[PDB]
Amino acid sequence: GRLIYTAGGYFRQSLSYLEAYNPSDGTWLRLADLQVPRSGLAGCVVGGLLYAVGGRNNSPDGNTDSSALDCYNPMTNQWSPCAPMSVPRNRIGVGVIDGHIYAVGGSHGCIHHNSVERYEPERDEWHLVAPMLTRRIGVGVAVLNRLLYAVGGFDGTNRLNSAECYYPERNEWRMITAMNTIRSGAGVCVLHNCIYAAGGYDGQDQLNSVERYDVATATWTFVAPMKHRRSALGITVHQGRIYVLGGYDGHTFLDSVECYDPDTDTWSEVTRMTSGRSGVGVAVT
Ligand SMILES: CC(=O)N1CCC[C@H]1C(=O)N[C@@H]1COC(=O)c2cccc(-c3cccc4nonc34)c2CSC[C@H](C(=O)N(C)C)NC1=O
Ligand SMILES: [Cl-]
Repeated sequence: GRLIYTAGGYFRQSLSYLEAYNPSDGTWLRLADLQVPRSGLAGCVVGGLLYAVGGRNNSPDGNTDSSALDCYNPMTNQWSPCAPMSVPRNRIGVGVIDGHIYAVGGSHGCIHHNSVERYEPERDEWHLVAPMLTRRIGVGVAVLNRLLYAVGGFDGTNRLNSAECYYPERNEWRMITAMNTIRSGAGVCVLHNCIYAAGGYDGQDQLNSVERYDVATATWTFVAPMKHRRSALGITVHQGRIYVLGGYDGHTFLDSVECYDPDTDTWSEVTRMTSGRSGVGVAVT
């Protein structure tokens, strides 16, 4: 029994929602709210615990970038604060290698980070690792072959189609083949040994196109596009399928949840979130 969790997001302001979707029966669970609202955060799971990393709290009274790391226990329905990151990281990308959380890029006011840091739950400590070759906010992150890939994003001046790879044993970054499309705020995940980059923003329009990276051929190829154009979407993999949750299409905050079946190369709307939102953190446990 595994659930798709969605934490935070944005609709008029940053949200505290923590909701879980059960793909087997189509039900939505309303769980304990985040202590501090956040959009542009990322979610991940380590040892059956859900983590909400970074983001920013946008309120009609003012905005605050977050360096926070919070931990949710599904068995207790409780959030617990963890050690914060060295810097606030809004529009962050996160990846897990060997139970260690990597917080990648993101922004803090006028600063677009290339810095990357790693959290060890067993010690409750963050330590900086080698920074990326490019500053990246709205970066998609995927873990494949025990390497951490940072895909697309925005460097402060340009929207990116470039992507790079981190080798944890060597503590170094290398540029890989660039995507066909410039994407900032895309959903990046790994399914069947491929990295998928779905949606995002190319500097002019929100995208519905989806491309996947094959490591053996080192090429990015387009697969079937989503029904809705979306940036700042949440993304996850559950039982061999890709799930995209919410986002922003340029005017509307989507409640649509689409599901990609790699066998048929088709997307279908499987459910709707309880309300439309963008910039959510998503994870499965
Ligand atoms: C104009 C503007 O940016 N806004 C003014 C008030 C604050 C702020 C505001 O509305 N943000 C909320 C939240 O959204 C996210 O959390 C969020 C999270 C993760 C990634 C991204 C993202 C998408 C596309 C390219 C990106 N390159 O880097 N990150 C990218 C976003 C922003 S989606 C764009 C939409 C917007 O511009 N509106 C006007 C509503 N923004 C949002 O939905
Ligand atoms: Cl924002």
